[PDB]
Amino acid sequence: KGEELFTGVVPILVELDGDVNGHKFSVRGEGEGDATNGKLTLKFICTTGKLPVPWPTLVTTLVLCFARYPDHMKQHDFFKSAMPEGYVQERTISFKDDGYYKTRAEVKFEGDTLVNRIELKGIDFKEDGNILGHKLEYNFNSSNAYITADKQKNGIKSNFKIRHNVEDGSVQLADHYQQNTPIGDGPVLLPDNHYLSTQNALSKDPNEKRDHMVLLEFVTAAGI
Repeated sequence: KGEELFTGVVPILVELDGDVNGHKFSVRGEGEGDATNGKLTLKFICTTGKLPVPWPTLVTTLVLCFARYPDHMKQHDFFKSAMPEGYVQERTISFKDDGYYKTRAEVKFEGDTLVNRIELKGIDFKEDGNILGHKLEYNFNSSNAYITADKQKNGIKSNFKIRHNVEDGSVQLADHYQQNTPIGDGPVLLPDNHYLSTQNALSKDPNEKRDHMVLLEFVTAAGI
């Protein structure tokens, strides 16, 4: 019955509180998702002035319930099945030759709004490296991530890689480890192995003086 909450377009609220090497910050984002088409459009603002890390490093942390699951895979959509009570999403993101993020989020409906509320801690970063030194290009690469059931925890897990282009032509690796567990006691769908394919486009608002990110995302589930 959770899948029936996602017909049409659903408003989204994202709130992130972060601390990276003691540099604290907050992000607020709002937008909407169209699960039928797997389409997300959001705009994010740093509410604490200047974001101390590059915007592309926060894309994955900043709502997989909006993935388009094909009809023959609808029995493998854990994310919608956990709604409206929601799920916890936890990650470790390790930046090669630099520090790492630890994130804990709750994704659930609050009224008619799908909310993603996140806490982030970043540790062991180089003050002069690619992240705290703001040396990453303002763009994003397409990505694929394998999803497997975590039958004991009644949830799912995923390990996948993100590649961030660096201003010197090199590529900054961000290795993601993910696990999701339902918040509620109700039954949920545990999936067979599959993958989620994501396409991203970042842009800026021409008349926006705040530090911000405009994001368009397509997410699609696929079989092998």
